[PDB]
Amino acid sequence: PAEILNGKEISAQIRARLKNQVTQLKEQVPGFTPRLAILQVGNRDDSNLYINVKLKAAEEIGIKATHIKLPRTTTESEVMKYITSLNEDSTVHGFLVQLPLDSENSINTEEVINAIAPEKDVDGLTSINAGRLARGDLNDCFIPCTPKGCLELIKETGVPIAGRHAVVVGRSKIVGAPMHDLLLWNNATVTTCHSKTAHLDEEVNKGDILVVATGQPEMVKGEWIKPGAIVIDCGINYVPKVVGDVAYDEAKERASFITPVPGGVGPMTVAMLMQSTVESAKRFLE
Amino acid sequence: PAEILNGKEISAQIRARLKNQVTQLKEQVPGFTPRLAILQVGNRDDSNLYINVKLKAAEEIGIKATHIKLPRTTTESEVMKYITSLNEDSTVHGFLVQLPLDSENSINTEEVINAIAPEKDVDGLTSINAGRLARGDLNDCFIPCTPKGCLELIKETGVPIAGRHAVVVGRSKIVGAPMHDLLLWNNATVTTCHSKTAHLDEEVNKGDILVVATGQPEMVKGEWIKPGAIVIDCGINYVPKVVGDVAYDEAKERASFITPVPGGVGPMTVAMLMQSTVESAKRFLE
Ligand SMILES: NC(=O)c1ccc[n+]([C@@H]2O[C@H](COP(=O)([O-])OP(=O)(O)OC[C@H]3O[C@@H](n4cnc5c(N)ncnc54)[C@H](OP(=O)(O)O)[C@@H]3O)[C@@H](O)[C@H]2O)c1
Ligand SMILES: NC(=O)c1ccc[n+]([C@@H]2O[C@H](COP(=O)([O-])OP(=O)(O)OC[C@H]3O[C@@H](n4cnc5c(N)ncnc54)[C@H](OP(=O)(O)O)[C@@H]3O)[C@@H](O)[C@H]2O)c1
Ligand SMILES: Nc1nc(N)c(NC(=O)Nc2ccc(C(=O)N[C@@H](CCc3nnn[nH]3)C(=O)O)cc2)c(=O)[nH]1
Ligand SMILES: Nc1nc(N)c(NC(=O)Nc2ccc(C(=O)N[C@@H](CCc3nnn[nH]3)C(=O)O)cc2)c(=O)[nH]1
Repeated sequence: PAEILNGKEISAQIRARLKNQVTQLKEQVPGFTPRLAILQVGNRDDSNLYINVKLKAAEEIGIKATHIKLPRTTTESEVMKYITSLNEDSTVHGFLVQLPLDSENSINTEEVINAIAPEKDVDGLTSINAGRLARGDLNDCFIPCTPKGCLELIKETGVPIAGRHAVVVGRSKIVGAPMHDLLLWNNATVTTCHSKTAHLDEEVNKGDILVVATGQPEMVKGEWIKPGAIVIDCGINYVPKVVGDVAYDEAKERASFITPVPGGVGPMTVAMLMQSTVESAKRFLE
Repeated sequence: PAEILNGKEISAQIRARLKNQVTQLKEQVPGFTPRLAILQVGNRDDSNLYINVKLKAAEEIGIKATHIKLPRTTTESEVMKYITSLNEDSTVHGFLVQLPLDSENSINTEEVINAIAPEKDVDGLTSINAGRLARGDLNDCFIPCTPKGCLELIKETGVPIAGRHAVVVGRSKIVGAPMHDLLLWNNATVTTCHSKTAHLDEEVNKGDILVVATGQPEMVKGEWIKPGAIVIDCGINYVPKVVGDVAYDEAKERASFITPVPGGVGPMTVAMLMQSTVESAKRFLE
């Protein structure tokens, strides 16, 4: 059986570090506090939960997080006006738009996200930030929070990444595609799979490192895992309880390290958002 | 043995269609013509060679191509002046900076590259354009010219890309990394290899599609190629004569299709730049 990677516990460590960092930065600079804005469109249930988990994490740490909930009937132009105000508000060190936008109207997500000024783009979702990470300019961009969390879980095994074959299953903007970029510039040999991949099972079996972000509940079977592999499960799936994208019970039999769901990637996602907001708060001072 | 993908003959088809496309624009909109500008730093022999190749092709087509050559001793502040002038020059539709800069002063390539207006970045080197491509927003960006030209070559086989396993060897900003993105959003399963990649012979042996962009003369041996593979060699290596990054003889015995070196990717890169130039000039009329 595989050692469980304890995200709920690993993240506690990070949030305690960040809180101390924020208190130092308030003693060192009086009246100053990191400020975060989360913009939501519509009223999705799951967006409400993740937004509010982020609100909690910002409160435990010392970050000032504001939440703006727009109606499902809002227009693209209305959303831009908010982005516009946030860009120029020199007190806001970072904001994000929780995705997907739940509007009855037709709104260009890419247009909205790309209007975020890259210095405040703590979610790493602008083309600008994505283009730097996609070309290995890793020390001047914000890296998407879920991939940041995943790398950290990988490093906690002690297993060096360089030279290992990583499989990433999923190519989403927020997770799968930046996760491939992060592993590549960490000198893994990376294979990216998706819904047109044939013989997925055999591709998954080459993975020394395996990151699954498909949103298909327990679709990746344990037999597919390479014996001794590091498995990272980004799935959060609500079924008849919460399951990940990997059939956890059989995968823990062949993995050497595995992430449970819940309590794995998800808390680490939240923590890395907090880290990026402290970083952009610092970068403002300097 | 393998059909040869003839870069000479294929690039000549596209240039002529570009040419007649230009001629009809000039009849439709009297006086107008597409203008390209190439900026060079230093006096590298090879960059002189390739820039002149682009000048000749633009001449055949009806693209007015200016070449500006700055000395090795120029400062980053000097290059910045010229880039800003090209950005602001309304009769220039696209311009590129031939890489790598050749300078005694240590000049920040990424600072220089990213000042180019993205609407004129016909080489697809701005971070804005790298991130649109890396995330699948393929309708608003200039794809880099060499990957464009491998993609055109692979399409000449008539064998669909979706579903096949593609192995990209190399992760450079100009070829390797953007080739992965192109193949990925044409729905291949893509493995990207580099120098910390172990057992390259075996990662290669997975390629239904194999693109090699190492600059390591004939380092991919023919014996590693999967039988029936489509082989694309981006190499140009001067040795005891020009050779590619693949062992051509043995590889030809196993591939279904293969690019000769020279006469393969090289003329396709030039033709793609001209196609990108004509497209940015079209977008300017409107
Ligand atoms: N976004 C959120 O709010 C959120 C929150 C918590 C957890 N997550 C988790 O994060 C992960 C991904 O984020 P997302 O929801 O933004 O992604 P998404 O848009 O739902 O895309 C899922 C990815 O998985 C691929 N996929 C679907 N079925 C597949 C199959 N049978 N075989 C292989 N690949 C398949 C899709 O491939 P194609 O590209 O070919 O369609 C796609 O690239 C999921 O595990 C999800 O549960 C997301
Ligand atoms: N750039 C030009 O003007 C030009 C002109 C003519 C032809 N070309 C050809 O086009 C390609 C372009 O290369 P570039 O100059 O753009 O980039 P580059 O800086 O030469 O990088 C070459 C890439 O190949 C990888 N590589 C090197 N040795 C390797 C090995 N033994 N095993 C696996 N991977 C290895 C390197 O991996 P790391 O990232 O780990 O180093 C790197 O990513 C080359 O094939 C070159 O001959 C380029
Ligand atoms: N812009 C933008 N848009 C997005 N959609 C995202 N993604 C995102 O926010 N993901 C996300 C995933 C997990 C969790 C979390 O807290 N997981 C806990 C408890 C789960 C649980 N479920 N039921 N009870 N508990 C656990 O997995 O352990 C929080 C947020 C983004 O990052 N940026
Ligand atoms: N910004 C920027 N910077 C860059 N460095 C590049 N790269 C680039 O331009 N590469 C390049 C390589 C080959 C050729 C070509 O024409 N090849 C012919 C003849 C070659 C030959 N002639 N004599 N010996 N070999 C052939 O190989 O058949 C054309 C362009 C870029 O695209 N953009």
